[PDB]
Amino acid sequence: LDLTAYFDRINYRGATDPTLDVLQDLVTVHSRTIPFENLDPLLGVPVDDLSPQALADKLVLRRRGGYCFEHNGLMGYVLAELGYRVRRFAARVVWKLAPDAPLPPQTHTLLGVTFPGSGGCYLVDVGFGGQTPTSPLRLETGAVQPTTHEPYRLEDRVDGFVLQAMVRDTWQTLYEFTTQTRPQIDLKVASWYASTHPASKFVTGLTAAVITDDARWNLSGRDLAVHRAGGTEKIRLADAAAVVDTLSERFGINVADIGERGALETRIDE
Repeated sequence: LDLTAYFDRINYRGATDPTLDVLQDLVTVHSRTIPFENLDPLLGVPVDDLSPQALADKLVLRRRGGYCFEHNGLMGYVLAELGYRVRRFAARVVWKLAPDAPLPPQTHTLLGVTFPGSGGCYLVDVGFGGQTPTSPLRLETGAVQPTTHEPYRLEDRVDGFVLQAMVRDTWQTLYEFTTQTRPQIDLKVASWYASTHPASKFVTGLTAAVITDDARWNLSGRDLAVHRAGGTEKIRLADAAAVVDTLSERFGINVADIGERGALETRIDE
């Protein structure tokens, strides 16, 4: 909608040319300021409008976060408005196995971005949550790829690729995808399932995350976590008031946009 407002939300000061380094800087500052959160789907408020207006009004004006379709929706509109070429991809999240588990639904979405003189297409994903990649990744298999955090890698699979992160001296598989361009309608169908089906983790529990220079912050219900170089510091928070303070104070979420903060704790206790 209005870049000025998106730039002053995430406080972006830099070039606006469709270059690689602008792509890297936008990703870092985006990740840093707009959290992952599923507070809408949790409280019975689906996500099925993925238009620039809708996504700008929530993540920018209202100072809220959002999940993958909202994040990578908003990033996608921003990169297109700047002169990047944006193709939206669908993905199935297989992180943490099991193989005994059925195939996940395609309820993740990321971006494949090109720009002038680009060396090809770059993967961009600011919507995977705490472990989302923090640097654009050249879309090539095998090659180990440095990021501002851990290094990432893509590997071939039958008709697709898989995205891997180096977490604790283990390559860990995050999700699997194809580079088939997905139209808005199909992302709407997926997000509708993600934010309304009663077995979806985004309807059944609280997940938040935000990323900093030296850490990845994750909240899963009342259990906070910060992944740093020296490992992970965990804490189980006391009451509903502790979790609501954590979202406001440490994830930066405008919880007042969800009604009286004293009226939201009640929902969380459940």
